[PDB]
Formats: sequence, structure tokens, C-alpha cells
Amino acid sequence: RNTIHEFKKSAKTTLIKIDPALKIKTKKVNTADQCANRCTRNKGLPFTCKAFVFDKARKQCLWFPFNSMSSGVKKEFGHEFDLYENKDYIRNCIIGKGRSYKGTVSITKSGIKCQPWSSMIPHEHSFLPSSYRGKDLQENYCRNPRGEEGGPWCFTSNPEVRYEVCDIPQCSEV
Amino acid sequence: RRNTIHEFKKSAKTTLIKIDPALKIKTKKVNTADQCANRCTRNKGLPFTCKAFVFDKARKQCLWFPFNSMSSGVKKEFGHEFDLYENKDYIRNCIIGKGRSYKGTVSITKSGIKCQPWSSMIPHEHSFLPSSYRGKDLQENYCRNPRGEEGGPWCFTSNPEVRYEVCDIPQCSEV
Repeated sequence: RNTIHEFKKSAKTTLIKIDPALKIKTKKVNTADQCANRCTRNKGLPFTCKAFVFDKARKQCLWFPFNSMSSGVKKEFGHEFDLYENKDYIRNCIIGKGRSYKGTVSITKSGIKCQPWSSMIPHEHSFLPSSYRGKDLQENYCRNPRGEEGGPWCFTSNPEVRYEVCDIPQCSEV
Repeated sequence: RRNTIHEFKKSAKTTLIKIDPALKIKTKKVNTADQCANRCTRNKGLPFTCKAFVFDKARKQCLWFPFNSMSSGVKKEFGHEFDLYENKDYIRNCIIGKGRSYKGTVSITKSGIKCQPWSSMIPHEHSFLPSSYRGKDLQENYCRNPRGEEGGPWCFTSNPEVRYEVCDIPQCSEV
């Protein structure tokens, strides 16, 4: 099957390896969907794939045994690249107030679809990605920029509900 | 309507039961479990956070739940006609310490060997059986650390020369 939509996609982004010892595998392919299928099943890869980048200009896959949180790696802007991270290795639970939560949940506790952080409809705010580096305020994911009690939250697509907390599990719950 | 049926951890012949009648549950007649997965993933038209759904193969319908098997007040229930699908977005994918309570779906050891199914005895014979003191959360070929006996979640290996090996599951506290 196609597994591309099972990854967390960061547009216009790539990863740069700084640690010489880290492995990488690259191959020319037609589409990104093909990179995802191979990463998912580690097809022909001599390591467990945690992420991959598709270079739309060169039409090439770059498979990695690391992701954007790994030491020895640096995230970087690049308009011709799209980064896809295996969600099995993107922490999906919170420890404190969800200060550093980077998961993909984008629905409020009541089920309302979150409003994109870079959007101003329905609500106006000052939570611009630019003003909160390292907070990953991309797409419409639940986040906790200021680190407020409630945990990860988001402005909602419902005009009557400015913002609402999301229902992200505590890592110790089990 | 992309198929998201694989973004869920499946538990056959199982449904969930919850007391608190204050929670909202949605139901709908469908053709396949796949149709139910897409709606939970996108969370379309659901007045709550969809964490799991059950597909009734006898009545060809699904029930979307605001909870999963790990939610308080919820219990599993056997049923030949039911298949439970839990949204992996709410199944903890990192461990704390030795991870005895790990219930994620990683199924490959640290060196990259595909895990042997717990229900299988090939290549390795073992005593980690269903009703034993060490067979509590064993399912499919997922890495597990029964009673936290090893350094972390592990599994019997599909490689005859490697009986077992630990898997590479991230610590929730590191990042």
C-alpha cells in the first residue's frame, strides 16, 4: 500500500547530517510515495528508517536512521525538499504541560478541527511561527507555546470557540 | 478518503465497554472497516477526539469512541463479530525506564531483525504463553518487556542465531 500519509510532513524542509558517522541512503525515484513505502518496510535499507526527504527538483529519496530530534543533525529550510518523519518515533504523549509536544494531534478535546497557526480565520492572534522558534507552530497542530497549565491547545475553526485544549495523553498514563 | 486502516493497532474479536454515559459515541452502517478508519483519522463529524473504533462485522457498522483500551473506566470485551482499532496517535510510542507497560507497535529489534510472533514457536520455542505470569500484554510480534525483566522492550527474533534482542524504543524523557 501507500504509506506516505502515515508520516508527519514538514514542507520546504530537509535534514543536514553533521555527525560523519551517521548513515544515509539515497536513490532517484519518481514520487515521494515510493520513498515512504520503502521507508515503512525498510526495503533495501541497511538500517531502521525513521525519516526520509524527497527532493522534488532532483526526484530523489534520502532515507535516514534518524529524525529532526536526533543529535548530530540539523533541520534546514529548502524549498525543493519535503521532510517526512516516521510517527512511531515522534513522541505522542506529554510529560508536563506539554511544553515541548511535537506530535500531530490537530483536534480539540470537543472534536473541533484546529485553525492553522499561520491563519487568521476565524481568530486573530500573535502566535506567529516566527515569534516562537523551536515551538513547531506549523500546520494546525495542538501546541503549548507559553507552557500553560491546560496542556497543548489550539485556536479552533469554530468562530464561537477561540481556543480549546486538546486531549493529549500523559506519558505516564497506562 | 485515503485509507488509514494501517494507522491503527488492531485487536481481533474485541470491543470496549465504558460506564460513564456522559461520553459521546457515534455509529454508522458501512461496507468495510477501512471506511471507519478514515473518519476517525480525520475526525470528521465527530463531537469528540476519536481514539478508537470498533467494526461490527455482523451488523456491518462502526462505533467511534472518545477513549481507548488504556482509558480509565474502560474494559475490553470478547466478541467473535468485533474488531477493535486503536488510533496510534493515542498509543504511547515512547517508554519510561525499562518500559514494562509499553504497548506500542514497534516490531523490529535494535539490529534490525524482524520480530518473531509471540504465538509462534519458530524459530524459537519459549514459555511466554497467554495465561502465564509473563504473557500479559503480548500481541502479534510487538516488542514487549514482561515484568520489566530486560533492559527494555524486546522480542524473540526471526533469526535462528539470535534467540532474542532488545528493540530501539525512545525514552519519553530524552526529547
